[PDB]
Amino acid sequence: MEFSQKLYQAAKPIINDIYEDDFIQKMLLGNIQADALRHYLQADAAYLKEFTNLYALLIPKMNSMNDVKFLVEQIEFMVEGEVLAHDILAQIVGESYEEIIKTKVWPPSGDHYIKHMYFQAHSRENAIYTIAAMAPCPYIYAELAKRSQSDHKLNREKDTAKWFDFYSTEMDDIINVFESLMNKLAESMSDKELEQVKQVFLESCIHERRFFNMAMTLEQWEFGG
Amino acid sequence: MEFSQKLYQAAKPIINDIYEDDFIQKMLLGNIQADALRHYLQADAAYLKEFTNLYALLIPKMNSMNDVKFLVEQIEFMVEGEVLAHDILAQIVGESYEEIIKTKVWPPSGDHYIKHMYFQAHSRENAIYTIAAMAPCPYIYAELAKRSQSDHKLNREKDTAKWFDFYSTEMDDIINVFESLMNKLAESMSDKELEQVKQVFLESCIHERRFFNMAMTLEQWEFGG
Amino acid sequence: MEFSQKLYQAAKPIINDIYEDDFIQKMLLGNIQADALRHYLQADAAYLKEFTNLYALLIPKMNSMNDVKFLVEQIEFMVEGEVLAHDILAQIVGESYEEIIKTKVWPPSGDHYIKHMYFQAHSRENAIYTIAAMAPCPYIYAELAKRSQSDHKLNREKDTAKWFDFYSTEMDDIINVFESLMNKLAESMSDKELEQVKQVFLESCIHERRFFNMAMTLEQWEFG
Amino acid sequence: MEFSQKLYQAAKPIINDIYEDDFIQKMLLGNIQADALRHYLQADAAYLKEFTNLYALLIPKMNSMNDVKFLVEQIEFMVEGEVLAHDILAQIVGESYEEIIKTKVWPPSGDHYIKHMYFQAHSRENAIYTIAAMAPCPYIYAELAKRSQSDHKLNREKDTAKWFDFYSTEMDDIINVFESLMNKLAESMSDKELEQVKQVFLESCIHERRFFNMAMTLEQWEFGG
Repeated sequence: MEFSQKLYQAAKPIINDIYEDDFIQKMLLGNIQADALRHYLQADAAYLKEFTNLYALLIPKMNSMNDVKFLVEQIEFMVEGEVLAHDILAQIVGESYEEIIKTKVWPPSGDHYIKHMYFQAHSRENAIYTIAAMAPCPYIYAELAKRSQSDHKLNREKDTAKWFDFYSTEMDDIINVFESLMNKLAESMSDKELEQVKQVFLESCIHERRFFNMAMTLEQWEFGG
Repeated sequence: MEFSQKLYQAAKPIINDIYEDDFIQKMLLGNIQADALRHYLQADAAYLKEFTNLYALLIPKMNSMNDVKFLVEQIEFMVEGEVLAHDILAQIVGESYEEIIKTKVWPPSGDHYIKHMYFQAHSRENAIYTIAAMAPCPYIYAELAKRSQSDHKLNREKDTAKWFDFYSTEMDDIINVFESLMNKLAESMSDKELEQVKQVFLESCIHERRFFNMAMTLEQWEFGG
Repeated sequence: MEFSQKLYQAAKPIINDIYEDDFIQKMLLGNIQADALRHYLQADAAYLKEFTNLYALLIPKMNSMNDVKFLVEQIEFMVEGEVLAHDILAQIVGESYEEIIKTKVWPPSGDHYIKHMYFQAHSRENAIYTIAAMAPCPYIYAELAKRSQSDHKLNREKDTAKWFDFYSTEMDDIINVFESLMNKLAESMSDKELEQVKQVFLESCIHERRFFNMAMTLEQWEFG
Repeated sequence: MEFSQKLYQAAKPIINDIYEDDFIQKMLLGNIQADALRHYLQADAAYLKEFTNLYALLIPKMNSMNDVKFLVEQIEFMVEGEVLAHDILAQIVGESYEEIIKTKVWPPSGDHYIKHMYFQAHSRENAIYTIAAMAPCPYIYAELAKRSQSDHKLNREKDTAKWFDFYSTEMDDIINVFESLMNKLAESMSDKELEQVKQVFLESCIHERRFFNMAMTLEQWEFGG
């Protein structure tokens, strides 16, 4: 089949394991406590400028200037603020998004996620490796949202369900762009080369699951005992 | 004086030699040949993708987000593809700009300039070294155009003068941005480091002279001995 | 004090947590399972090529040619074997070393360690970060093994105590080298920068603990 | 024919020009003077460390450990000193090597060459780009020195002949290693990629021609006018 779809098939048991894990399950039935959600926000904000830096590192890896335009736009979007799914999470805790992130966290998981992406952008000439590393989302985020709407255990009464509504639609653009690039780039690559890329993708897929478990566990570096 | 003013000071003897070299001189009188203008644009257009790359690499070196927005504009400006001074040089040869750059050339002088800038981007952590490599591009051009306005040898009947009129104004805004970045970053640096930075800036000055001269001499790699 | 001692002082709680984790405690008593030694040997041999690359990447960052002569020797060392601590460990499983490492393993824990190191080699001009990131390795192994020599729990009637005897001694030259380097580089640096270097150091300390813990827990990527 | 021979055959007209240029000719007759020799020795020493760094950066791009054992050996040889050709040259300037290189110079021609090799080392994942950039150096010297043995203008009464006698032999091992690495690595590559590798190699041949020239002309960065 097509390469990006080969990725999606391998990613199934993980999105499955992410869906049945504690973050998603708890978001689903409305019972998720504002402490876990605080950890998730502070970290996302903390790694913000890293994501910005990765798109810019993608630019010299490009060829078509149409793809460069898009990377500018994604860099543009993040600096331009306006995080909608974040204010829905800000609602559930009941404090503003900006006030929560005045404190920041750099947990061992986010650190592991960020350096996985950076290793690809520093060590690997072909863009597909960086791109495969940043792709597992919002692909994962979208697929979770769609499993939500069909699911009858979904709690629609609370403000947890407005999170799922966001990722069902608004992630779908950049998924296609990443899908185009990866599929286009894989045409000339060998089977051995492509197995690496897939591994890059699936490691990132785990990093998402670990990122949610990080939020739930209030994870940090323990240097003091 | 401010650190960047010491840089301008040092640059004067070179900026002078450039002004007195055949390119600008033959640009002043308006007698310059479509030969050299063709070579000039072709080299410059082949290096278009490379300058887009350099503004991208500077982003992860930027600690201030207003600095990042600036670098973003320069990429957008390069993606939009509006080159005013180039369309001016095109009509003098009498072909459209797209026809001329359909053929590209990649001369030694230009190779050395590019590789100099990439060396900073690639191996130097501090954004001051790359910027200092890039700065003598909009400064020198503005300075020559400003000299030509008070010069009685400037032939105002010829269309070559429109080129000068463009560079006496349109470069001013980006210079000051490079000027503020350089001056800001030099504050925390040892005097010896600044001796390196100054060296980097001065080589670029030299490459500008060499680039112009390459167009006059229709320079290229001769591998055929 | 010197900067490197400041690093050693902060590394203490972590080193203690490592000593009281399962790997060292079971290494002391002799009763450590062969599953874990197996995973430890394979994860360590899979990451060998990476450690080669990191010393190599430190060379352009050096100035002195004596520092270079050192980095060269460590790679010349790594080529050859002289894996005597590992030669000892393979006797405990009862398979030969070469037979064990025929299948390499590539655990998430190691992955995070390696990439943390590489990050320094790739993104930081000054060598001190990449050195800070690799320094916990000899220093931690040394300390734990020094501790074992004053510790009555250690079973000298099992072959596992030969591990500690090796690491009580044979790391000491490379620790001094590293110690010189960090101390000399720190002189010219601000307090803020050294706050980052210390953080890089302590993370590898943590990575060291997770490396051990991973052999114990047979850690791997579960894609299925 | 094997890939490296395609390279060797293309290098011929550039090697012939280098042979006919002033440095080698004056080396031949023995009338080359201390000025140019000193400048050659100074530039060469000044770039040692850099050529040393490059071997190191080939390591992470290496597949097997025997290629690494070689690279280590190269760095091991540069650390230990023992420059036989350089001592032959120092005798002619009538001084000691260590005295001559106490003063160092980094001329434009040298700078361009160095930045050419580093560009390959920083931006190109595949080892073949960096090796092809470094391969012309030993190879050219070998070819030059072998040609002198059949040349009756070779002045056997001056120690300049010992300079050729050395390069006629002592470069062969490393040439052969590089030849094996380039052949092996080329097998997996498209013809289009190989055209770029050939371009790097030939660019390095030209740089060799300019390095000798820079020495005869006492080249330096001219910032003063």
